[PDB]
Amino acid sequence: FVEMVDNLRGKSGQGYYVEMTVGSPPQTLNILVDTGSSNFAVGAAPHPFLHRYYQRQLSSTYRDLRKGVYVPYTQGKWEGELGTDLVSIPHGPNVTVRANIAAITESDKFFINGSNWEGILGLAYAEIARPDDSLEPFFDSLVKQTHVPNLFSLQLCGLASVGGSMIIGGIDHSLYTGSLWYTPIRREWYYEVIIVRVEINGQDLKMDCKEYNYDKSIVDSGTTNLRLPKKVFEAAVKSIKAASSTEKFPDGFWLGEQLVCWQAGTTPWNIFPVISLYLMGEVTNQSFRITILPQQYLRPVDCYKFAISQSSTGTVMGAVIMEGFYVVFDRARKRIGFAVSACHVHDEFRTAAVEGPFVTLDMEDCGYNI
Ligand SMILES: Cc1cccnc1-c1ccc2nc(N)c(C[C@@H](C)C(=O)NCCC(C)(C)C)cc2c1
Repeated sequence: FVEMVDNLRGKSGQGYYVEMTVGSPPQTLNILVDTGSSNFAVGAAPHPFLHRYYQRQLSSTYRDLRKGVYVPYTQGKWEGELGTDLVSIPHGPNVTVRANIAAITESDKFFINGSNWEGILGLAYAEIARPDDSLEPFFDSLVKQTHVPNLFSLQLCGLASVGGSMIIGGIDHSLYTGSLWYTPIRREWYYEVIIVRVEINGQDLKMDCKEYNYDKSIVDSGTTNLRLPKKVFEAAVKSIKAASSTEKFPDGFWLGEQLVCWQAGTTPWNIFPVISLYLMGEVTNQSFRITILPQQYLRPVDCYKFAISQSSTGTVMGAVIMEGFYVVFDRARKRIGFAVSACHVHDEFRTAAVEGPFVTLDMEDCGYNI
């Protein structure tokens, strides 16, 4: 899938985007790739932050659905007008599909001042689409209307410019080393998975595994951090604090309130521990583990920011996790594959890893239910 390698760009902390076209004639836009939402939404008005925007008056293939959509968030909103139009991905498969598009006509704290993207591509499932699950997401339209296989994969390589690959309809085996290991998609809404054990430098946190997935755990290209449920975060920080105690840092650093700096090329990587998440495997009583380095969770802003944070919406495996691995969203088989990424950032002593099989009992008890 050589045509698709290196089709993602971004700025550190501003997300990864892919080039798309909308309308006839085609209008080029940069679009955030977001596996934690399910709407395709593009700027359609001259917001001063935007390089460009969708001009529906210029598209002969635009169809109005005569319906509004309002999407609030914890901080901010976007609102817009629903339609369909022809959509393509220049460095993607050689197809064009009629997709739902939310034309964003009012927003708050959505667009980023200085960013180079103008819309968002929600790759998750219809259940979490707005206004409701009747609004077919882009990828569902792509699969229904073409012969593109029902899978995509992401290699996110971690303002400094970032890059990566979104392989639509397949897997590029050059982007990873070792084998892929698969964890089930527990339910098709977010890309929900189940974490069954957590270790800091090989030391088990020893929490009830239900805590790790309270109230869900998800794989999310739209989130920068590794977000953890509050109880798990405090246990995790307590352990990471202890593991790196040969140097002391202000309390505020662990809470993301401040940076920590060293002289150029003398960051003490080795004093910081690795973080392992064991995921539910394909077989009964079988798990595997993925392991990340401080190079993943200490993010440059040589000064760095702590990129693990507490959450009330569950564990969110964002870029901190994803930049370690090639991640396969195998929708056809309701599973997510992880392999060591050929592009991940590491040092001479440690590398990110994916290892198995391990024996883990009572994994079904780790999932949260109402
Ligand atoms: C909708 C919105 C308005 C203003 C600012 N941000 C957003 C927004 C857009 C896409 C997002 N995509 C994400 N993956 C996330 C994190 C994720 C765990 C999450 O909360 N997903 C639900 C996203 C939503 C369905 C658009 C509300 C947050 C998002 C927030």
